[PDB]
Order: sequence, then structure tokens, then C-alpha cells
Amino acid sequence: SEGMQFDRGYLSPYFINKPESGSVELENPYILLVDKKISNIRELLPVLEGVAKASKPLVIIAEDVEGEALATLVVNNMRGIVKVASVKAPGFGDRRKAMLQDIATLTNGTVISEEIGLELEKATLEDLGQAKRVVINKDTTTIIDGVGEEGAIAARVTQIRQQIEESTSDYDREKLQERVAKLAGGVKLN
Repeated sequence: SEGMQFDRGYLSPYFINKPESGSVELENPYILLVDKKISNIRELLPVLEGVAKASKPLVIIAEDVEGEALATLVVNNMRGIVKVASVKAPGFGDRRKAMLQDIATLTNGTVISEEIGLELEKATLEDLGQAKRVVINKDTTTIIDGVGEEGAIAARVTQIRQQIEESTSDYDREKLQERVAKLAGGVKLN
């Protein structure tokens, strides 16, 4: 019940902001969800402009963040220009896409997906998910108290649970149950 946790850690230790625990702890962050690799910093500039309007940190969960995009995020973070962290989206292939949506639903975010005609350079603050806290270390990412609408989160879980009923695979069922447990962990109470 202590957050949605998945087995991807920081993409660079230079995102650490709690050196004594080797971790990134970000309070009331925006959460950018992207179902592709990000390499071109120009794609992120517009969103980063929005984040620059306040003191809210940004967590980027993308298929990967690499090259000039990652380097600029690391340098800006080290300089204190922004408070940012990046992690790889959990999982593989279709399940990775489904789990990015699990996170979007949990956090009231929108997955920036070219599959449906969305473009990273046109992403806005309104597209970003939010949660009370995100904690990242070398191995894991934990999203605590996502702000997603309860009905939407419940409907998502119920849908995953029906998917379990459509399977006769122990492996696949366990993986679906894991998605359920993760969503449940991330809910916001009291």
C-alpha cells in the first residue's frame, strides 16, 4: 500500500538529491509520460518552459532518455536550473505501453504517444501527471499518492482483472496481477 513501485531506477546518479540515501526525493512533482525514446532536447524545451514557471520538480518516465536530451537534463539539474529526474518506463513491448498508461491513469497524466498523433513538442503542463511524492534510487521508482480520478483508477484495475480471466497462463496472470498490485499501491487515501 506504500506507492506504486517499479523496477527502474535513475538514468543518472546526478539526479540524486538525497546523497545520504543515494536517492531522488521529489515533492509534488509533475510527471511526463512518453512511450518512445527521447534523444532530442528540442522536443522537451516547450514542456521544460512550463516547468520553469514554478518550483515544482519534473520526473520523466520514457522508453529511454539519451544523448543530448539526457545530457541537458543532467547538466541543468546539476546547475540547479531545474529539479528533474528521468527513469526508463518499466517492462517491455506492449506491456510497457500498458504500464505507462497505468501510470497515466494513476496520476491524471496523458501518455505522449505518436501512435495516436500526439507530439512531445506540443505537450503541456496539463498533460503531466502529478503525485504527492516520487522516490527513485538506483534500482526502483515509487510513485506515492497519484492524483488520478478514483473511478478511472478503479475501472483500470477492474479491466486488468478481467484480462486475468481471459488467460490460462500462470506467467501472464502473475504479470497482470502485478499491474493490479502496483495501481493499488499508488492510490491516495486520507
